[PDB]
Amino acid sequence: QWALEDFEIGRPLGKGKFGNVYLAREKQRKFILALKVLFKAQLEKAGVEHQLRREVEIQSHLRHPNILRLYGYFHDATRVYLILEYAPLGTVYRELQKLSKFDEQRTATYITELANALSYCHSKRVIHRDIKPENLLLGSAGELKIADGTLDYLPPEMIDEKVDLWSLGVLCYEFLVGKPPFEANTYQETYKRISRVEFTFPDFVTEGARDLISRLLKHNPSQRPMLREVLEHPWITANSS
Ligand SMILES: Nc1ncnc2c1ncn2[C@@H]1O[C@H](COP(=O)(O)OP(=O)(O)O)[C@@H](O)[C@H]1O
Ligand SMILES: Nc1ncnc2c1ncn2[C@@H]1O[C@H](COP(=O)(O)OP(=O)(O)O)[C@@H](O)[C@H]1O
Ligand SMILES: Nc1ncnc2c1ncn2[C@@H]1O[C@H](COP(=O)(O)OP(=O)(O)O)[C@@H](O)[C@H]1O
Repeated sequence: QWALEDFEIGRPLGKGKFGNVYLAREKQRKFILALKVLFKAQLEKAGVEHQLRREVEIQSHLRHPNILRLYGYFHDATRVYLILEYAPLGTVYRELQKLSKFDEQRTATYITELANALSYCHSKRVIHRDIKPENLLLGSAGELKIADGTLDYLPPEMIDEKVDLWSLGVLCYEFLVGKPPFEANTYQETYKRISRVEFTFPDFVTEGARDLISRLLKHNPSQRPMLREVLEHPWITANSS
């Protein structure tokens, strides 16, 4: 029976495409959470109010340490309110900006956590479209949380479960190098690069990391690893917390 007056609103955690995210405490049970406020005008505009109900339904029923929890939601005439797990350390994206690249241990760890979340998702017949750093939040103890321009993160085949592994390979590269592997001056250039799987490695990328990324960034989906092969990859196990 949720309503706005059920919450004490605190400082804005960030602005999104369709509204603001606020720190908020539930007066009743005194839960801490992130109150995400979406404007229906702006959702109807972008034509996203459809996909929103869907995405909300699915995300309600995921329970996993590395997937951001959606506790509830509600609305009024003008806006939709999403009651979200509060992630106190911000986005992986902004952490990539603060730091410039991630070290191997940090990178291996995120990928591990990412692969578990996706393994869990696959076990529920749920598939992501793209996992970008902006879509990843960090928990109180630095744990990764999937929250869910865009070109950069799309597989050649979108331009099957196997999409989520191209995603891992894009992220793994971005984490280590500081830029996405297919980054180019225009849309058309980026389209070609992704389409032909054209990436190169800077010298500091070690042999193990190159091997994993290369296995993940395979143009043809059937040749991409199983999530389990990622988890057990020698470079992963060598560097993951
Ligand atoms: N659960 C959360 N915990 C902490 N901060 C959040 C949470 N959700 C969103 N934010 C903050 O709000 C910012 C933008 O919100 P969001 O609406 O998710 O962006 P978009 O809709 O553009 O993907 C994020 O960069 C993040 O800092
Ligand atoms: N940290 C939290 N902040 C806000 N709401 C929460 C929090 N933890 C749980 N809830 C709320 O409590 C309800 C159920 O409690 P929860 O522990 O998430 O479920 P369960 O006990 O079944 O695992 C949810 O509908 C959600 O709204
Ligand atoms: N009363 C409160 N007001 C504002 N923020 C709070 C409050 N209580 C806890 N927090 C913050 O919410 C986050 C999660 O709280 P909690 O789960 O108790 O911390 P942790 O998970 O680190 O033990 C932490 O960043 C914490 O500092």
